[PDB]
Amino acid sequence: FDKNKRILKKYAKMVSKINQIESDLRSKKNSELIRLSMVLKEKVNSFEDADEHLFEAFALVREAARRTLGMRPFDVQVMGGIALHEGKVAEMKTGEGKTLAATMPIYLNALIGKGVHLVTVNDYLARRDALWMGPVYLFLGLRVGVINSLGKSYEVVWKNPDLARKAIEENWSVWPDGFNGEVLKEESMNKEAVEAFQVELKEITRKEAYLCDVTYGTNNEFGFDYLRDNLVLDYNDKVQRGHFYAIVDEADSVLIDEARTPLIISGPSKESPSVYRRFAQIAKKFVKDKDFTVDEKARTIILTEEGVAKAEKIIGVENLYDPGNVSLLYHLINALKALHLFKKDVDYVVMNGEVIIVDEFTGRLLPGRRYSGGLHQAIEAKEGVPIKEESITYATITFQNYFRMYEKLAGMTGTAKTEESEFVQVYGMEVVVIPTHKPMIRKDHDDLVFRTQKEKYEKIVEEIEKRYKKGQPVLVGTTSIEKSELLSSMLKKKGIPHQVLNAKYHEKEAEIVAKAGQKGMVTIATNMAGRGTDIKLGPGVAELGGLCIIGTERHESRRIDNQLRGRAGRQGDPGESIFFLSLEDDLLRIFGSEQIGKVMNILKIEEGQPIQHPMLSKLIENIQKKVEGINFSIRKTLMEMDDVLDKQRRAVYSLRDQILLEKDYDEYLKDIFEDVVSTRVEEFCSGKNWDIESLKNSLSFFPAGLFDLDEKQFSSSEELHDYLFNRLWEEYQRKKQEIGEDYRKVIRFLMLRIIDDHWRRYLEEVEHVKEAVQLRSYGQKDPIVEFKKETYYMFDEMMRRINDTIANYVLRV
Ligand SMILES: Nc1ncnc2c1ncn2[C@@H]1O[C@H](COP(=O)(O)OP(=O)(O)O)[C@@H](O)[C@H]1O
Ligand SMILES: [Mg+2]
Repeated sequence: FDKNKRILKKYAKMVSKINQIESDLRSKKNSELIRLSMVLKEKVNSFEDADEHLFEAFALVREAARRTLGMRPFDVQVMGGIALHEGKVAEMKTGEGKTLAATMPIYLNALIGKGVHLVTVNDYLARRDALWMGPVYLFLGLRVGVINSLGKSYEVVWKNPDLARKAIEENWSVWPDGFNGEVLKEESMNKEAVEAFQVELKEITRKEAYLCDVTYGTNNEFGFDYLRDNLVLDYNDKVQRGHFYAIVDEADSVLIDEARTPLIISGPSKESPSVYRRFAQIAKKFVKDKDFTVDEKARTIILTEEGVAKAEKIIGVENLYDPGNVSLLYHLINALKALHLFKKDVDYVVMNGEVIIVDEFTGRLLPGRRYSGGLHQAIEAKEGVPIKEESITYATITFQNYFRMYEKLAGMTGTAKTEESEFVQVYGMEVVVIPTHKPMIRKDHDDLVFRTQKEKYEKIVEEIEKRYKKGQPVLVGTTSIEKSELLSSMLKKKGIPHQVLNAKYHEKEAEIVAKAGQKGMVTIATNMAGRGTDIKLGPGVAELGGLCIIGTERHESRRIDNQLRGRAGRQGDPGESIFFLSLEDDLLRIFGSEQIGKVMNILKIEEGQPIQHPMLSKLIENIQKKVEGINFSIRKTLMEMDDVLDKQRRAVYSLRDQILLEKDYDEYLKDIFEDVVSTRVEEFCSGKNWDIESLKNSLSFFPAGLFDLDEKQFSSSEELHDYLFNRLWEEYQRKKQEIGEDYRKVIRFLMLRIIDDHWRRYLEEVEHVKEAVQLRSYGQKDPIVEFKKETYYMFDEMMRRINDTIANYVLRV
């Protein structure tokens, strides 16, 4: 059946019922309305409870909006609101009222007391939307938070707290009593009340911005907060309170487009080359097999008791294995290993002062990149010259995997339907195409395809001239600054005044509004500049045919084109739209230039002119649609792999969180201590095996001696396990005794260190394998199976190394 019809049919009924309420509430006094919000706040405490009072809630919001901003939400805006509350992507054409529309569901689900996240694309839109919708929220007793870069969090407050109360106390409104239109007039609204409900920004802390009933921010910042939140050493330095309900504004932009590059926290090379080189020779003095042992089984180097001492005396620090000197320790291992374990031409080469190697000879030209963990820098230090800046990665996550954390996800755009597949396969969200408020009368012309770019751009500038002379305003869309700068040359060599836009949003939206709509105004916008800022038509301009959209080229995704296009018709406004193409454009270059090119020659054309026909326009659509196909498939494979990683990341973070919150590590240590002994017992001394020389060889990292193994009188493997563990756990207790109660903290710190360390090194390593599988999977274990299985082995090793590193640190300190 038709989902969009059934769903919509239901919404209609609902919106209808919300209308009957209005007559009950429009009569109420400002204090009565606030009292109702209070009753609702205590009545609505879960999702079940939210749908119960959704009628009352949505209606109340409407009124507060009619009295607070002068805007009375349209039926459609109430429709979209519901589609948000239901965890779907409400497709509402641009200039429809999404901002306001979102206010109703936001308010409703915000009464649960777990917070509500509104994500946009940038700072402006985050800050702007807040201040713009703030009064309504404040009026109903909600605290509105806002999160921007760099270290910026604010709280929308009344501009004149005293003045707002007069307006509530007394029954002030912006919308005069008795007006019964769908739209108030800027000319006729009680300025006494507009000025009363003015809102401004108040600098607050990050943590607090989230403790607000709702939180407005950028997709970037919400995610960054989460990653940072997993770099803490105190569960109290977190600035988030879980992930409850998030409405993603500009869904297609955040959840698909901005979402293809994974969110990263990159830093700079911590240590200096001076120290590497200083360790490059500190490492030439450690006598192999005395101060340490290498068992590249392969492949690690592990010190002995003579080596910990040399270094300690040498460095010289009281304790090598202590919380402060781990950097030192760590540095020593890289330098000690580099030349004692990578040799020379096995398989790296120093040619031209650059080290490069292997890869089993496909060939050694992996330049390709440097080794993980700062080992590479250690090699150059060894070879003589010279060390290069490295960039460490502390945390990563993709947007898909992030917004997936939220209990209820929701989004809204004017461009969602064409990509329903994606919202459903990635975020599990349906698209509900909300009808427009007023009829949509914008004339979308068939595309103009030219032979050559020169001809494309030359005939584009004729259009600008031709429409400018007429008085009709023009918004020209480009895809690079390069292309925007070029147009600007052309335009001014024929003396045509105009505005160019790219990326400083607070300012650009400022003119985008006055500029596109106002008579005889030309504006060039790069990459959807002035996004989200509504363009109102100027006086006399509607008769001219309204704003005229020019696409300098079609994008690889019809979405992006419909984003520029939707900018013109508006609320049944008149507007025009045309896309220029050339057989040399990338999209065309990618597909059908020649198939088109020939039809061009065959027909009476081409004169230096363009070919235009519905069937061609339609052809471009299919071709452009097919180019999206191949992308999404490609992209989805990457996604699957990203997910495979994400699952590990969760386990780690979830653990990190527990370590953060555990005051007693008695049980956790037992789990580590046992896994330390169990694995070494089950492989060396079990089934057909009873090799001990090798057992204590593997456990040699610990301080000799818990090494009282040579008095061997083991009857069975269970005795050995239980025993090995004993001397381990006894030591732990013997050590709980002296450090006293400051020990829980010391451990905690060490655990986080080790786990972060290994996590960051793991990720670096994993990347190589990601690419390894990607390129070499052909032809072809579904790349995921290779990756899932290979990534597994690696993670399993990481857990082993973490345990040994943890078990070993708590005992030596
Ligand atoms: N309910 C309403 N009543 C009157 N005007 C509205 C209403 N909703 C939106 N507008 C007008 O539309 C413009 C805002 O559109 P916007 O909410 O930014 O669209 P979208 O959210 O689809 O991008 C504003 O200039 C505002 O004057
Ligand atoms: Mg918007």
